[PDB]
Amino acid sequence: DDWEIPDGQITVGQRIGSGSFGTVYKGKWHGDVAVKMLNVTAPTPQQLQAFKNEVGVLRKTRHVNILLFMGYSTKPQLAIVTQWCEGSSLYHHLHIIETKFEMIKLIDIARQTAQGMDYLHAKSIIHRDLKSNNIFLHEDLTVKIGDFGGSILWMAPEVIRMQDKNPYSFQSDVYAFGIVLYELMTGQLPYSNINNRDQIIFMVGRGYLSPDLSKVRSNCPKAMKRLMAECLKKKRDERPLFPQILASIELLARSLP
Amino acid sequence: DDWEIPDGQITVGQRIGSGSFGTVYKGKWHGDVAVKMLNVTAPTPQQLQAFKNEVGVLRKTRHVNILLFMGYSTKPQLAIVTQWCEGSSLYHHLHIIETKFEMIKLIDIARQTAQGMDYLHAKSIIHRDLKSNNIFLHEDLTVKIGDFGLGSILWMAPEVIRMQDKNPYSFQSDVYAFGIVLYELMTGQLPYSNINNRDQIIFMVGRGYLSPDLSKVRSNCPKAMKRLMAECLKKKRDERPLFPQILASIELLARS
Ligand SMILES: N#Cc1c(Oc2ccc(F)c(NC(=O)Cc3cccc(C(F)(F)F)c3)c2)ccc2nc(NC(=O)C3CC3)sc12
Ligand SMILES: N#Cc1c(Oc2ccc(F)c(NC(=O)Cc3cccc(C(F)(F)F)c3)c2)ccc2nc(NC(=O)C3CC3)sc12
Repeated sequence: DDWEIPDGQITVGQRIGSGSFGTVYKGKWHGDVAVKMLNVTAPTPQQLQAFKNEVGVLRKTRHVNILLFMGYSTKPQLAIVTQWCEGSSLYHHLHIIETKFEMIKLIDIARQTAQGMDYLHAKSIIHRDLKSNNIFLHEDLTVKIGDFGGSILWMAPEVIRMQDKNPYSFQSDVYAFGIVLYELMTGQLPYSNINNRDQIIFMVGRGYLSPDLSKVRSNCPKAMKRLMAECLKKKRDERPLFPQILASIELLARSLP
Repeated sequence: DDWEIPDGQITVGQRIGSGSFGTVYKGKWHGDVAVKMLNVTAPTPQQLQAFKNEVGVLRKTRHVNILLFMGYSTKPQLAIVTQWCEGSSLYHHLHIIETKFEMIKLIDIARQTAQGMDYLHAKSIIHRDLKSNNIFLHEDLTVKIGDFGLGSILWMAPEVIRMQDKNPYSFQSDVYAFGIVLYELMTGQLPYSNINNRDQIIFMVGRGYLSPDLSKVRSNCPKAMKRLMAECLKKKRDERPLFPQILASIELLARS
């Protein structure tokens, strides 16, 4: 197999987001696509490597809850093509336009996000940057995990503390997931009463700060609230893995009207 | 670079349908999945080849309007795993529960079907059995093209019916089938409903004596679309347009 797209097939439309790791456009290639591009003439050795690394990961994935990789181009410039999601990121819903979902729906969104992560961890893919802004709510129904991009609020202590050359683990992604659950159940970002990034870093690293779980919706089930607490445990080893998380959600999910 | 699924991760659930080209079960592998598996002790060389061809083809696809292939196992038995689709086929909507879609959507369904078919043909895949029961309307708003078995004469081009050649299939026979599907969308009906004899339909379509009655299209089906249908249904292969042209024609009247 080979997913190279011949040149002059992709038409590039309106810009969507810009930053030196690439530029994202809405484009046309057998319908609507998203197109990530490097905006330079001659790319560096570090950018070329990371492109092959991104594509190497994406082509290993085929699942409804993961943004569908469609192809790449290098011919005119470096480019990665994916499906074009209609809708909004979770972040956009929760913190910009402030959509208020029914509890039944919030739990579904959670289940799907968990479903997708289960798949990645089964493939030995660690996401490293899961957060509400990299979860799209496709056609207002299906979750698509992607990477639309540091992001401190979703970072586990052992990552914040660094120290270790590789603090990332399935359990770090679980912690990130735990902060997403917090966003879903409270409709808010954590540590909203603190306006200083350095302190948040220092305090989370040291264990003096945790998300305030009393801010959860009144109709958020106890079972869910306990799942949060376990995902957000300050110690890696106590955090559950996605198979158990998934099972957990599905038990309290069916236990509802 | 490989898609094999280790033994015993798939839970085969309820049986959906079963012909001698495999059996389709609803299953569980990282969520709801469809599982088409051969139900035999020991596969024969040409069964083993059909499997490899089907897997070979599915793994060439990554497009929103094509059924998402997820993996295969040969471990306990030969099997192919795809996404599970929610809802029902276009055939079922049009001819069974007789769903009344607005024209806005019928055209949208036409567009998506064309979108996926252009993808296939760009990848050099000829479908060979395009028809409304092979078009799933997923969550009631996305077209998923595939094979949803459990032959089919109403979608066959004249050159296919005649069967003069070892291989009469082309990009243009897929276009004709698409053309018949446009007829279903735009009329709610199967073609040739006034004729109760299968061999006669076979004969006359083959000969050019019979073709779909375009006057049965709904009154608000725009003239561009009737005209488009007519070109897809032409009896000479070479006079039928290819898919980029179809996609372009539909995208034109869509926006207006
Ligand atoms: N921005 C944006 C954007 C978008 O971004 C792209 C585009 C191309 C890409 F290659 C990527 N890269 C990845 O995600 C790859 C990746 C990296 C790390 C881990 C993983 C994994 F999860 F798979 F492990 C995957 C992201 C995609 C669709 C899309 N649709 C939009 N629609 C709207 O805004 C309008 C409707 C309102 S915006 C938009
Ligand atoms: N039957 C079924 C079925 C299903 O079938 C599978 C399963 C595995 C496979 F390998 C295939 N193989 C192909 O499609 C092969 C192919 C041939 C020609 C061209 C092309 C291509 F277009 F891809 F090129 C591909 C088909 C998939 C989902 C699904 N969901 C359902 N839901 C319900 O029953 C309703 C109650 C809710 S039934 C169902």
